[PDB]
Amino acid sequence: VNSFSGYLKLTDNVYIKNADIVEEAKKVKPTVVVNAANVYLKHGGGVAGALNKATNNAMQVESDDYIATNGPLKVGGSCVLSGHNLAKHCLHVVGPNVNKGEDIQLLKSAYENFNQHEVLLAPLLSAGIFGADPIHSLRVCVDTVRTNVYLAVFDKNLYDKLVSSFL
Ligand SMILES: C[C@@H](O)[C@H](CO)Nc1ncnc2[nH]ccc12
Ligand SMILES: [Cl-]
Repeated sequence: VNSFSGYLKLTDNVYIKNADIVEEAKKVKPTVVVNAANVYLKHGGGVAGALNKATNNAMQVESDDYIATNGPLKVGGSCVLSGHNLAKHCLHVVGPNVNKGEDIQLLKSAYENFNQHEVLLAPLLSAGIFGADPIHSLRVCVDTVRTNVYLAVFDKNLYDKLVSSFL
């Protein structure tokens, strides 16, 4: 039993809700919140910009030190950093950005990072401003993640579309 509330159950381990991931994280304070990161951990817009803003830019400061030490992530890769005031940990995961020409096949690799954590709050990877089809992202999530994932979909219209089309 966990403290996530109001989610629709899609499969044994995948759940979905129309919600602002920032407000969800502030309420639940999960062990792991997933950020829709880029390889430079530059949290400018979309989920990343919103999460970072909610940390008063502390996420960006921590991320800049991470990059200065380790260099960029790989597309499909991840790193674990602090969750600041939002969660215990933030799993920064880089899905392919279609608006950059990156290989959508890497979306499965991106979701594989979730399997290293028993429970996560997360967005749909490569959706939104990353330019991939969210219906496809949800399908890859369900077919790749085996741990317990609570998906927050900001757009109510898209949420209704994802549920009604879910196979
Ligand atoms: C891009 C997809 O992940 C989804 C599409 O609606 N975007 C979001 N989902 C949840 N919380 C969010 N906070 C800011 C953006 C956002
Ligand atoms: Cl977005």
